[PDB]
Amino acid sequence: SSLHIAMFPWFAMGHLIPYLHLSNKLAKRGHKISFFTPKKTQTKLEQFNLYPNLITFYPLNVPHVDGLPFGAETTSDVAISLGPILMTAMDQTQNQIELLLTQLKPQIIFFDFVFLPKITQRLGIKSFLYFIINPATISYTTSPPRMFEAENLTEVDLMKPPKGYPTSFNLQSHEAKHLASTRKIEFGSGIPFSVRSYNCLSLTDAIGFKGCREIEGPYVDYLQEQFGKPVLLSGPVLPEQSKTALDEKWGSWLGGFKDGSLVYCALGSELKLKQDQFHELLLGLELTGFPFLAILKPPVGFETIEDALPEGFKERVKEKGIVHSGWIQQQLILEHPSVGCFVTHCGAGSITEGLVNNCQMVLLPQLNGDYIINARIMGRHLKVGVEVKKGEEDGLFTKESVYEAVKIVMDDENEIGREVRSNHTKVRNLLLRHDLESSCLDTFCEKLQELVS
Ligand SMILES: O=c1c(O[C@@H]2OC[C@@H](O)[C@H](O)[C@H]2O)c(-c2ccc(O)c(O)c2)oc2cc(O)cc(O)c12
Ligand SMILES: O=c1ccn([C@@H]2O[C@H](COP(=O)(O)OP(=O)(O)O)[C@@H](O)[C@H]2O)c(=O)[nH]1
Repeated sequence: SSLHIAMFPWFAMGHLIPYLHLSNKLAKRGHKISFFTPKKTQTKLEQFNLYPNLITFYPLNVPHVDGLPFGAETTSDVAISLGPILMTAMDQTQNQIELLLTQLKPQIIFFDFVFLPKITQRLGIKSFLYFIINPATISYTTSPPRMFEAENLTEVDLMKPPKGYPTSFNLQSHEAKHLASTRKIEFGSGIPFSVRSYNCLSLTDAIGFKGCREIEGPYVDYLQEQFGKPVLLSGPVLPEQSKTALDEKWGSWLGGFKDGSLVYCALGSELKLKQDQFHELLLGLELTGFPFLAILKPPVGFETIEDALPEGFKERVKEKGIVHSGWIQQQLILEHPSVGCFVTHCGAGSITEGLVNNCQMVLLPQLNGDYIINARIMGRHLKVGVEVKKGEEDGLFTKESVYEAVKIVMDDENEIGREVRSNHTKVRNLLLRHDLESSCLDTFCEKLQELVS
């Protein structure tokens, strides 16, 4: 039988988009989806609704919280430092979520962050904490062994995996420092960030992750052993086709470059670089001599790209490079044959989009546990990309380190570049295998049926 699933993702494009990708896959299997979305954001989500008779948007009014800029709905509308206030606003949607669940009566609700399971169990609804970040990240930072150390969890503690963690990778000091401090910072309604997610893991009926057994398997198994409840895999949430074609201005411009020659650089929809690293990144792209498209917000303190560019940059780069601040159709650009290289911040969505395409992967993780852990998995486990070197303590890169990573992967004769191309091809062939996502979804849906039995 078909399930009625409500979707309540976090107010971030990187969550709304894969939740919608998955919603389309579920609706293709006949499941009815009630998709909760901030009101104004719905208009930008319609392009992805491929089953409007089965996927219905229900608007949420993102409530005022002091400090939240007026009208803000998504982390793409606020500075990164304001995310915790937006999380308070998500928390404050509880009354309109309660009303929506009582009138719609879904069997399951997929959610982020809102540690909701008390409400759903009162209503006879199953709660499903559905992560679109890597289970390797949640396992590394939010498994019980981490939380029981409470505020005795040090940067040195975070340099090693929690007890029983299934794999090995190295963090730099500044990354472990980042994880040790930001973990404690309130993220909505006075709740420390890692405590919030731990509460969700603890209180939810079941957990799910974007991913497949071949890659995410060991972490989902670890989390299932740790939290003693089902930890499902949706499949890798392969991007679905939008109803909107590639913007002709980008299509025309990209079409003027030789196949595989262009370096696409984008650091997601939330973050702003500081100026010095904005400069180093752009000068590093320039040093390669390849054409490039860099999708970047103006750096901290600046309101336009033009004002922040290194001196003489436009005049030197001429028509071979564009630095652009607006939202673009990233998935469609990564499919364009001109793109030979993706310099990515290693956001989980961007990783999948790179993996399913042909672009060589250059890993520029920004300071966020999921970006960093994605970068280590991609660079050291799957070995599908080359990571730009950062200072051990300062977390900064040089323009030369950017240059060298792009040069390595774009050089047909470079053995490391050939290696990551070959490994990327192996991973792409897995993710796109004719039965991989479908068999993941088969299992996913069977386990969801078990959840509501
Ligand atoms: O990056 C992280 C992340 O996602 C990010 O959390 C921070 C927000 O600002 C971003 O928009 C969001 O993508 C989440 C998260 C996402 C969805 C959830 O339901 C949830 O409980 C946690 O956990 C994390 C835990 C870490 O130890 C480290 C991280 O780096 C993240
Ligand atoms: O200008 C942009 C920036 C981002 N994205 C999409 O937004 C999502 C960003 O998610 P990700 O996890 O990569 O990073 P985040 O933006 O959450 O930091 C991905 O699907 C990108 O394709 C896009 O289409 N256009």
